[PDB]
Amino acid sequence: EWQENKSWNVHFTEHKSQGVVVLWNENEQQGFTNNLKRANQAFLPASTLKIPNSLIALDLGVVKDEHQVFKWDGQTRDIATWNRDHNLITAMKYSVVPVYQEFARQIGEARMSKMLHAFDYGNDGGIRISATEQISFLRKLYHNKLHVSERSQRIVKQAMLTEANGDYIIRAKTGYAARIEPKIGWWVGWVELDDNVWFFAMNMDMPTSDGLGLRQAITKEVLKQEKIIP
Amino acid sequence: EWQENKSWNVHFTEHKSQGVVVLWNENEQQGFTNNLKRANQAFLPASTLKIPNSLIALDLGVVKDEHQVFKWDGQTRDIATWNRDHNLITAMKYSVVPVYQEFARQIGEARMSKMLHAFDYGNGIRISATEQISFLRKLYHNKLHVSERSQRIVKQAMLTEANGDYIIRAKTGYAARIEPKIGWWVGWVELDDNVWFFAMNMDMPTSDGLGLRQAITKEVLKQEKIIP
Ligand SMILES: *C(=O)[C@@H](NC(=O)/C(=N\OC(C)(C)C(=O)O)c1csc(N)n1)[C@@H]1NC(C(=O)O)=C(C[n+]2ccccc2)CS1
Ligand SMILES: [Cl-]
Repeated sequence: EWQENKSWNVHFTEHKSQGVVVLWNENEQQGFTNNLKRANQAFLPASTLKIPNSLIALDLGVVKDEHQVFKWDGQTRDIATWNRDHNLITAMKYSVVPVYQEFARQIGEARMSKMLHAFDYGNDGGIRISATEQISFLRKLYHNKLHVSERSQRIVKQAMLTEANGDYIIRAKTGYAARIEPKIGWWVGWVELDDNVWFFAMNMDMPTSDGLGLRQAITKEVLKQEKIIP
Repeated sequence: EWQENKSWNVHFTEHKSQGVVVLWNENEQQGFTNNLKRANQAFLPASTLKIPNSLIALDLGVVKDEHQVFKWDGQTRDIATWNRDHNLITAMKYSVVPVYQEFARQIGEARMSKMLHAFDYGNGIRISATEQISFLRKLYHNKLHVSERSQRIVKQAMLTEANGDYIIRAKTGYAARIEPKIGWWVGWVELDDNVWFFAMNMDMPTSDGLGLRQAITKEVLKQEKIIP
């Protein structure tokens, strides 16, 4: 069901990196990857977990809507985009750790773990997901099949909006797990075409911060190779 | 409250076109046009009516959701992108008039008018560029008399363009039957901490000029520090 495409490995080596790319054809329901064992290999979700978190914040009423403002606490941090007020949409955009940590605290770990367990997500982070596992969660979200309000899922799906043009829409989330060796960077989401939807999940070795861009770059070189995007 | 930046006219003349652009700064509650007269002049809404039409079709349940397929009837119409199955999102993107006609037949002229009159839309049905903004501002704010789900899903279906700088939600109109033949573009642009509603119409002497609807608008957004 998951075909392997060695020919994708050149994109990682051309950028002198290692990683995995997992595609899912929704109409056909075939998976495609450059490496299965790493595809099914589980890592920390670092910020790709702000997706299910936002669902729980919303569905439990920690977040009224995407317009509600979460003021700055006044503490200058070392990411300047973090030193401002935010709503769920901007907080997702700049991955504002301080904001989502104030969700995790108004919500409690007990509900978190049980709620994330209902999502069938994993198993401070707290859990471990593989790219393949990351795509099965994404498809549930796409189809409003998680057991929370459709309002929650539609709001999160709006906040995942990364890029849209006359040819496709991308809804995704970046991550970077950089507390445990290996440090590894995530990009999971999907690309919406006129008559099909391609899910993807990629992760790769990220010892620096300087290669984060390759997360999207290497993924987009695959989607061109497969003629998915022009 | 409504101001005239006449300097925008160079953008119409530069393509030897004539039209109006109407911008509404949301945070500042102040609006801008290149032509006070033509801004408030009423025109057929032609394809910009698909926004309220979609609202009504969703909120009465004729369309279950943005995924539901409306199969192509089989008539090879002139416009190629119509000749295929669509859903609410692709129907809106390609302005698929026959898909929406089946909506109408389903809903009835009666419920369609009543609702459209609960949206405070038109005045044979006409709407000015400034009037489009008032309606859009109520959709953006989820304040029209239809469910919230309805208004969200339509706002998803209007998505046109998005990057890390801005998001644009809009609908085009092309009207020819009576004169003049005019083009529409109405929508808003979602900034980090503001939103900018816009409604433009213009003279569409030829069909070729269709892309000048977005082009002339963006030159005004670009000229206004709204987009880069
Ligand atoms: C909405 O604007 C739709 N307009 C029409 O279908 C046409 N006229 O609408 C009239 C009758 C004027 C009205 O008052 O409603 C029409 C069909 S053919 C023609 N010369 N005028 C569709 N809107 C759009 C658009 O905004 O661009 C179209 C996209 N398009 C146009 C030409 C070629 C390919 C694609 C189709 S019409
Ligand atoms: Cl959206």
